[PDB]
Amino acid sequence: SHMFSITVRDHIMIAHSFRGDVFGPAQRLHGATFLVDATFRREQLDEDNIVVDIGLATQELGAVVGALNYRNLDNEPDFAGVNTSTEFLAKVIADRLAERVHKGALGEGARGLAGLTVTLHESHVAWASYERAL
Amino acid sequence: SHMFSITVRDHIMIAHSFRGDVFGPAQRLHGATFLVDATFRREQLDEDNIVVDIGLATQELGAVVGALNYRNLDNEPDFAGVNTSTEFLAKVIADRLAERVHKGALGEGARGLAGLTVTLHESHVAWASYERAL
Amino acid sequence: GSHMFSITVRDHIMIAHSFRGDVFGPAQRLHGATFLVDATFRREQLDEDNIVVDIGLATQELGAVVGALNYRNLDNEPDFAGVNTSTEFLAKVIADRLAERVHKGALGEGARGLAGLTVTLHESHVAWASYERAL
Amino acid sequence: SHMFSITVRDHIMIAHSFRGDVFGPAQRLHGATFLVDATFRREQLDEDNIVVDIGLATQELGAVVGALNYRNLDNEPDFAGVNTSTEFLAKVIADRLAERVHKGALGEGARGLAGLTVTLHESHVAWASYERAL
Amino acid sequence: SHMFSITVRDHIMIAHSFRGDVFGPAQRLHGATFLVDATFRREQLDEDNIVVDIGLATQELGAVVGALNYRNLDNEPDFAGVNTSTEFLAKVIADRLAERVHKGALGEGARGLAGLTVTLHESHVAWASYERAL
Amino acid sequence: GSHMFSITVRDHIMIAHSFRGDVFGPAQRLHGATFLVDATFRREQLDEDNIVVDIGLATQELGAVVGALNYRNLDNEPDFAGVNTSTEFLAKVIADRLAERVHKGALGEGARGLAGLTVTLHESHVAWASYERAL
Ligand SMILES: [Cl-]
Ligand SMILES: [Cl-]
Ligand SMILES: [Cl-]
Ligand code: NA
Ligand code: NA
Repeated sequence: SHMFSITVRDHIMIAHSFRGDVFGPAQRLHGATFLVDATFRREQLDEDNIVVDIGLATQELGAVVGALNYRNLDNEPDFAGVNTSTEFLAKVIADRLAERVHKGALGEGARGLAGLTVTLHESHVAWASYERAL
Repeated sequence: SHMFSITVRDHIMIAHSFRGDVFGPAQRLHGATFLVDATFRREQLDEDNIVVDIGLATQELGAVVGALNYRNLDNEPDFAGVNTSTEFLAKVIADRLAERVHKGALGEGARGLAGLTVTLHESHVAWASYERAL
Repeated sequence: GSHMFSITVRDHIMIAHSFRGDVFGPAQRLHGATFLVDATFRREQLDEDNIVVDIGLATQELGAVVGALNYRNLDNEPDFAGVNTSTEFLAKVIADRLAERVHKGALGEGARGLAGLTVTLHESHVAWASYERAL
Repeated sequence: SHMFSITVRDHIMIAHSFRGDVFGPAQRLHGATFLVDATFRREQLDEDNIVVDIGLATQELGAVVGALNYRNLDNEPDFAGVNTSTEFLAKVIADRLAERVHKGALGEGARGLAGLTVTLHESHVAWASYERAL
Repeated sequence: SHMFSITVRDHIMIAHSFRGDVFGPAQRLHGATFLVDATFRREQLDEDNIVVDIGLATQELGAVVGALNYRNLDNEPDFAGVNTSTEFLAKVIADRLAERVHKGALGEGARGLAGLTVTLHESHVAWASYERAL
Repeated sequence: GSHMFSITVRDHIMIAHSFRGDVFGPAQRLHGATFLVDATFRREQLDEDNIVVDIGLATQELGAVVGALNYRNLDNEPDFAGVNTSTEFLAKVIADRLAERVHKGALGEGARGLAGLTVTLHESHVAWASYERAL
């Protein structure tokens, strides 16, 4: 079998705290920079010979993460009572991107994408990902 | 199940332009430095306890991308009329590497490889890949 | 499948070794390497704390695994007697040892629900290797 | 004596060729991706406790490199007869940034900057820089 | 003349907000992961043929940034009413390391250092530094 | 104090060594490292080709310098007997050898106009050292 992909990178800077003794000092209100990498995959190149319009990909990724950027996530109703771990946020961003694909925001071609992955890098030594089908 | 891999990195520096409104300013003649990462995978290590002869892997990758380096791909006969997107080129390189694996250029042990992936990095914020079986 | 979560943590080791076989050229001489060691843990559903694995335990257990290898000439390590300690070989060694720790509960009871592990070793800016397995 | 700085990163993708036997295969029309890092330095923080309006910094870097991006520099009258080496282009961008600072485009406070450095990365294995006082 | 240096990297994860129009959305409480690189310089290697005891360098850097880690800096008494910009924090960390050097915490040999630079990376596209003599 | 141009090229080596002195802890044992080797050449004015230095000659000569060090146990080298081959020490070794080659004309006659060089060795993702000198 075979598969093509493209990945584009953005980033966000947020505040949050975690619930649970397991988190140790991360129970305190702190924050992070996450590099946000969105990978789009598909089995065959589209009629422009690409996986997805990078302009739309970067735009739409920007639209998704723009709603999270420069925020204290502990105050965000969408996340009330939920630990906003790096892996959780990877899924949040993946799902919001997936909805934009389904809505045609990445072009009619992007309806033929097979899946996507969102990877968040919280430091030089830790990163998390969420992969899903489309 | 399980899988071993190794990856080696080379790079090329090219010019190209794209055909299609989708591309915006990339319709203009421009260029790219592509970091080219070739990943070779197999289920069991060979008789030397490796995935592939790394010297032959770098040699053969060097030979493949050497045909593209320092060129304007718009004027390359192999790509006449075709958009040489990052993802398209990743397949071109992967298939050329596979051809060399099947001709024995990466050693007889390389015929045991399960597959390969080629990843091209266009910048610090965009990259593409193609995966295939061997 | 439908989806997969993962987290990766990075450590590093600095070792000496040499290889057997003419295929290796100058690497037949005793030399060394810095390996960046990335351990990736993957699972289908987040645990009750909303994470893939307790990061504190993941880094501790990865630290303990690679600490046994660090600052050593692997050519004189009994565990690797007669074997080429290639980057890809070492990735499996580290992966398998991490797995053993997962299976003894050392990364938390939740870690028993992990789907798999990948270990990637980076020997330089231009060569890296990996091993992927199920748990 | 002490010094503060901040650095912001952008990138361009261009085509060019070089004149002279010294350049070997780079005498052919090809191209490159340059990561462009602009460093602004000052001896004392301004009244907002910063080196420079980072927003204006990232915007102004964007403006400057925007005039170069997605172009064959061989066709740019500004560079007629001149080798557009990585080090030369670092100077071009530094000089254009300097003029923007003088004109007030990075804010009145940016005239208190001591100097700047522009670094262009043409690959994972080569980069060039130009440093100048303001 | 000539100069030796060594650099060690640590990181912290913090929350903060800024005061001032210039900051735009960064006036909201957010956060950052800062990669913290401490550079120690000297003219001649010490008796062990090094710039500084790297164990003590990392230990002392660890102690300095450990007092900042996992905190909302807006609520830290040390920074009350002050914008905790990347560049300002670089100086805070440099000065705290200098104090430790002068009390002998990096070894008696470290009293021979010429200077320090601390660089904080807020993302893949923005970083700041502060340089001082010892 | 007006301005300065520079170019940097990257190579790497993979070596074994040990350190002498209790200060070094486990690094007193024979181990190894991958050093990414960055050579920076600086000058005030571009040459007649509009460059800092012939990049082909810079990479060739850096490659020649590091090649003499590569895939070796540096503990065995007579020139380094009695000397801890720390990252910072090796940066100067490489810088001094590059300087010799500049001064012999091996990087082109233009390179005689260089103001200086810096060599930076990266031993891991979290430690690096440099040596800066005039030419
Ligand atoms: Cl939760
Ligand atoms: Cl096409
Ligand atoms: Cl302030
Ligand atoms: Na709390
Ligand atoms: Na579909």
